[PDB]
Amino acid sequence: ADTIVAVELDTYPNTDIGDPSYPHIGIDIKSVRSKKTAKWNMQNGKVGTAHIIYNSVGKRLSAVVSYPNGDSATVSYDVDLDNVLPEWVRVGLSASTGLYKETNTILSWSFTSKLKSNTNALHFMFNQFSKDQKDLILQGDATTGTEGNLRLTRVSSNGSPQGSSVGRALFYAPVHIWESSAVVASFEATFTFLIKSPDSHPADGIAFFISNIDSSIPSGSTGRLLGLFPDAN
Amino acid sequence: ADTIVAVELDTYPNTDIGDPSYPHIGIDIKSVRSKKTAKWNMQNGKVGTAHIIYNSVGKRLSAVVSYPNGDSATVSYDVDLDNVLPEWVRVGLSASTGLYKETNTILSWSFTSKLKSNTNALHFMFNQFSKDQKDLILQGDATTGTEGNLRLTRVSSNGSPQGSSVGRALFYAPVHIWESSAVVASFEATFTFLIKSPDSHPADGIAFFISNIDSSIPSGSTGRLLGLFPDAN
Amino acid sequence: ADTIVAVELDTYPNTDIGDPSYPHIGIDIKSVRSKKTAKWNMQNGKVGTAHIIYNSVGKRLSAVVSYPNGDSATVSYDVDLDNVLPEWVRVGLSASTGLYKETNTILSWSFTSKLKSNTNALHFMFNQFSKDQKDLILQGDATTGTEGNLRLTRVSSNGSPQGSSVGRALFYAPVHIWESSAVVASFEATFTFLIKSPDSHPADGIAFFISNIDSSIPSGSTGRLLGLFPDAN
Amino acid sequence: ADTIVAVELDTYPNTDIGDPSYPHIGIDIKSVRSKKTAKWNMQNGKVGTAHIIYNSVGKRLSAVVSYPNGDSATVSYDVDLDNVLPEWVRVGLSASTGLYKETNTILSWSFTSKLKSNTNALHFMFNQFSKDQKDLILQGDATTGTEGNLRLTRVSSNGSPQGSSVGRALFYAPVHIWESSAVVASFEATFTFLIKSPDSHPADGIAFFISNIDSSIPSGSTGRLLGLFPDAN
Ligand SMILES: OC[C@H]1O[C@@H](O)[C@H](O)[C@@H]1O
Ligand SMILES: OC[C@H]1O[C@@H](O)[C@H](O)[C@@H]1O
Ligand SMILES: OC[C@H]1O[C@@H](O)[C@H](O)[C@@H]1O
Ligand SMILES: OC[C@H]1O[C@@H](O)[C@H](O)[C@@H]1O
Ligand SMILES: [Ca+2]
Ligand SMILES: [Ca+2]
Ligand SMILES: [Ca+2]
Ligand SMILES: [Ca+2]
Ligand SMILES: [Mn+2]
Ligand SMILES: [Mn+2]
Ligand SMILES: [Mn+2]
Ligand SMILES: [Mn+2]
Repeated sequence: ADTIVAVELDTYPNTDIGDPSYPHIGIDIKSVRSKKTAKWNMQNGKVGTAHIIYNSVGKRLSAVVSYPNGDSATVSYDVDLDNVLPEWVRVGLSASTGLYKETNTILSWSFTSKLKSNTNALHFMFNQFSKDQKDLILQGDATTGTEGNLRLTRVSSNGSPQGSSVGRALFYAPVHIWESSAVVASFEATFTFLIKSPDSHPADGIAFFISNIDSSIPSGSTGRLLGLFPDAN
Repeated sequence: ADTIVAVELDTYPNTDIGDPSYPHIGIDIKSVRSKKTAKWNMQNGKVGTAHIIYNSVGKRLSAVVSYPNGDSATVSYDVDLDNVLPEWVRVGLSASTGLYKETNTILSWSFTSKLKSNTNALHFMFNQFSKDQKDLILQGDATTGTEGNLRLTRVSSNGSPQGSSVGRALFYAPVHIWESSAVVASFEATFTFLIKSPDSHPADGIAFFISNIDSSIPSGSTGRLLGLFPDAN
Repeated sequence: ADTIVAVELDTYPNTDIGDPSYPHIGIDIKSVRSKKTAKWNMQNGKVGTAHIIYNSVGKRLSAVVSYPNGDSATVSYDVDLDNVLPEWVRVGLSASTGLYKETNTILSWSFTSKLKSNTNALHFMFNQFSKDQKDLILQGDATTGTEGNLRLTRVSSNGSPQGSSVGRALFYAPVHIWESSAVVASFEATFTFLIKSPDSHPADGIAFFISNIDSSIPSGSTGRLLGLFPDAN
Repeated sequence: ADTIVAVELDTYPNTDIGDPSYPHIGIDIKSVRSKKTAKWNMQNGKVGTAHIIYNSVGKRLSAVVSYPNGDSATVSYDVDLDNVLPEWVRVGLSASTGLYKETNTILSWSFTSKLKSNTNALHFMFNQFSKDQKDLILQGDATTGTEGNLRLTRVSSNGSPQGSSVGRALFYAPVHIWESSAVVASFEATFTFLIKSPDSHPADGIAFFISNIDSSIPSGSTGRLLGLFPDAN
């Protein structure tokens, strides 16, 4: 039912559903089988940053994920998002653990959407999330804590990522991400994250996603479905 | 019930409830009887611009309303808004006609809210409103048209401001307008408007306002209550 | 000597040096023979808008030029600008008339450059230029007038574009347009222009360009060299 | 000769020239004897943040300096800066040691200037300074290092603040800080700093300042003159 576009930070290779056999970042257009991926060295316990960039001129959706040591992974995909997304969307962040697990801590998240004609703009920046974050819609296991973080997946009292968890935070306001009369419709989103695991292998990752506004966590979408898709089609 | 802070562009002098005997801009803190006003020459049928500026450092809320010929009216009031507003608010625009009437056309509206610590930010800009504006909450008579305008009060098919009308548009997302740990909590809001009247005297004006998030149009708040207050206390 | 990257709004087809046989927008990398162009219907006497967008992730430089009736022309080119431009640049606007002529009036110009690490940012917006614009470097025939415009090419007292004219306005501050440790280095530039001609055919166009900081108008670079190149190589 | 407006972070009480007998932040209008000050607990070796905020509506210039533990000091002064500053200015940061000394390390500096009519804007952000910072004008002892810092006063190879030092960094581009037709002319500037001393008492402080564009370090303006004034008048 939901239309999803997403950038996934995919920590766990689900080879039987498309993933490459490494941790990877992915552009996902209406399917968890990414249209495009890049090998990504997730750095356990380090604070990472994702940048997602799209404009309707170049019609190239790009993401880059880096860490402070400067290793960074980048992915791009040429796609006309006007053809994919409804005019109004919500934007958000999504995370999963499955059998294997990890902290899916967002430390900051920012987003800018513009429509420039022949301008409407939405921008939010969160560098600190709060306990009762009234412009965020939390779903599933996502919590904002007093440590100023967005914890997208269940952590246990004593600091531990719980498995089978799925959580999302959508910004409260619909965003008008395209308008057929706009000459430029662009969006940028940036988030920093801390994936930490003690697990044999971390899983399952974090995605920034854009969806129809009424979007919600799909049924059994934990683990490899990254809280975005009802299935692996 | 609602806590209101507002800048009013008050086209019609309701002297029996505080107004001065001229059209005026006003800062309103929890009462339609402005704490501070300035004589304002509303220019009939011309596009005007309001700017509202507040920061928690100076703790001075200011507005200036100007037109293109450069006549402008300005008002300031020293007030600690942390003491007035709940932490989370909605922001919006409100308009009224009563016995006398006017177009209450908003052509653009922009808003920036920041919390800077020892940053969270929301910014929206509308330069064009659309028929189905999913990040706006319209109340009462407010409509967004295909002419890209926000028509806060009922206009009649043939271009005429109807009386007894009250309408508001709140931005969809709550805004976090103060946070006791922020060192600067500031907001700016800007809107352009076109008040046009054929009436013996225009009424009643436009306000930018900030309220509790669940705020709605008070009972019988048309005319001089500018769609903000249940009474004239 | 100068390294140029530019988006040209090329009103006059110089077929013997690469142009297509129509008015065109072009991406120019170190040569006036554009790497990529798109047919552009210049609308005589109408206010146009150019948007130039680049980020080091997608590594796609794009421009779109539109007018209010919504006709718009778009061009994109995949290029790694880190390989082309020195780290510090100036940004600007350039215009030419030759044998044929036109007003090369810039009504507004804005620019945003960011370096985001694993942020530095410059943004300027001019919606009104002034007589003595101390953050602009004017070259050749470019003048800022009291009408708030940037007139890149000589106009005659009585409203007429003079021929053989070349003029540029560079923003005063060097911009740091790439930094090998930045994970995103992006820039956007936007300008509105009014090309007006009574001439048999308008010429020669407007470019937004990025150059080494000490860049100046090349010798005899009027007409088809758009004030950017010493020759047509 | 120079016209200065400044916010001083004054670490050393020069009581014989106006200072209070504590470390203080100060608003300085054309004189080092601040028009207004507030006791400021400089936290030795900690990273501090200054915010300076002015708009021509409220006509209140404010600064707040805080540290991470949240102690913050605030100062405001009602002043019409149109009456004080020339239309075009440069903006910058200034520091001094005298007999007593301190590191005057700027870790980031940002500035936004707007003119809104009846908009021109300049914004720069430096979160990382570089060795050869081509949009900064360094004066006296100010150096940008490879550690990404702006070191306004001489530090010695082995980490030590040298005395008698004075250094400033002005942004390269003049800023148009007022325009008599603007209805709002506002500016915000933000900088983080690290003042560290081993000295019996730290001195002399950091100022953000705005000056005529050709401004330079006054003769013998080390120590208590904070690199802004030729004398203590
Ligand atoms: O449901 C099995 C899935 O759970 C994840 O945590 C594992 O890594 C695997 O993708
Ligand atoms: O209800 C009477 C009120 O209606 C307004 O339109 C008049 O100007 C007056 O304030
Ligand atoms: O120098 C000849 C050139 O001058 C331009 O104005 C003409 O259109 C042609 O490109
Ligand atoms: O020149 C004497 C001054 O030098 C400063 O470092 C001292 O604190 C005092 O203000
Ligand atoms: Ca996977
Ligand atoms: Ca009234
Ligand atoms: Ca040509
Ligand atoms: Ca002192
Ligand atoms: Mn995947
Ligand atoms: Mn009133
Ligand atoms: Mn060409
Ligand atoms: Mn002092």
